[PDB]
Amino acid sequence: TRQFLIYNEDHKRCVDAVSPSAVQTAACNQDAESQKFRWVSESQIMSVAFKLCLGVPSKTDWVAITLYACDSKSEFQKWECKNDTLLGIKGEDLFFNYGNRQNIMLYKGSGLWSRWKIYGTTDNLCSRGYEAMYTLLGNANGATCAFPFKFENKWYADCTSAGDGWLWCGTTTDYDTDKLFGYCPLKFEGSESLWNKDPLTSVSYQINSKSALTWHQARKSCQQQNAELLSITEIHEQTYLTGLTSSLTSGLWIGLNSLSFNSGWQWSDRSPFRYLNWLPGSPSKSCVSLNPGKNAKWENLECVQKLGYICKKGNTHCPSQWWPYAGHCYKIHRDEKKIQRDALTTCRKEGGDLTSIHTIEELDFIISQLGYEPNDELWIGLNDIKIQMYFEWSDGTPVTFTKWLRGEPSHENNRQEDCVVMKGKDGYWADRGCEWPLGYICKMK
Repeated sequence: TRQFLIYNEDHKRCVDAVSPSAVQTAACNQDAESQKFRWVSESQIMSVAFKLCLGVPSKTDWVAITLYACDSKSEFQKWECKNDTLLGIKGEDLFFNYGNRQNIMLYKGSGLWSRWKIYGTTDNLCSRGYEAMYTLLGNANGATCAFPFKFENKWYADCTSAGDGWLWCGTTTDYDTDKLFGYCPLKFEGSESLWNKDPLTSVSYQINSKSALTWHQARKSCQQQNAELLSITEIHEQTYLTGLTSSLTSGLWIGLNSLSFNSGWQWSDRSPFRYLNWLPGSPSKSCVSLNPGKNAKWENLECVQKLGYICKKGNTHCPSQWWPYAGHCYKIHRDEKKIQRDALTTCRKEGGDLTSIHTIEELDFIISQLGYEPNDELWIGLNDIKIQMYFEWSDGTPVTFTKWLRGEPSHENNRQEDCVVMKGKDGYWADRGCEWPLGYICKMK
């Protein structure tokens, strides 16, 4: 809910807008539209009944707070929460005050008459707060809703079904002039028809090809829909997404990025990066685009490019020299360096396997308790021997966690099979060819 009632505990009364020149108080009534308010920017509180913003004529003491036409550049319409429930103008020690019983006033006192809460709760007004709502479909290419907006010479404060029940908004204040609109990312009858569902996995995908947002704007649009940018974690998922996007050509943002400075490629939804499908030549630009014109393969671009995007909604005894953690025994070998398959065999001769890693806590145990050194480079069990570009663990356990080094995974089109190693001060992983003599990390039950 975006609409709240401004409440003062001490008087047990609520702000009520009577006219554009009168903002009084009255007995609280949630069924009275004149008492409902809403944020429309980082700093502006707007009346729902009148579609006018609360403001002041000057930043001076004891002036009347009345309703002004909303202006995102007006210093006199910007409100911020101070201390806790203190509400005051931006940049001054002047406060939203209950006023003399003989209209709401801007006053210098910070007493109980200047502390306001959202009716029905115990949180300040800034708790609801304004979040930009990126639009879906429409002609505005995913631009943000503009509140308030004018449609057929009426003012609208929230998303409307005015003019099937689909909720929409104008992305500029005068929709009657600019004719720019989009649909709101809210639940309504028919909202789920914006999502395409994979019958097999029950995961829903939303393809927003008409839009043109930056990578970060795209990430916000999915997250405000209780989703996240597309992560492609398995061969079936890529196959389905190739089918959905066969009839498209323009690039679409997906969640694969390398924006974290100490680590490499990762999905924004923290899914494991175990399936690769780069376009020939990539990765040569820290954000990844899916190119539906080239069979839905991936290429990395500058994160400020304006593209479409895809959202995704859904999901106690150890031998000698072996050390325990979480019901398993681990050991690092450095004596005789072996290639990956010879190391795989030696772990199995010893009763275990090349190590799998499923949680970050398990990764931390290896780099700090097993004698691991920062200059090391050790085999682990992740590999794509069977299917190129699809990493699996040699012990058959699921890949639920990946921590790639900066600049990793590297060059997969330079070789025919990829084994991965553990190297660096953080124990992050890097893939490489398998015919290299190296140390290795074994793990057993």
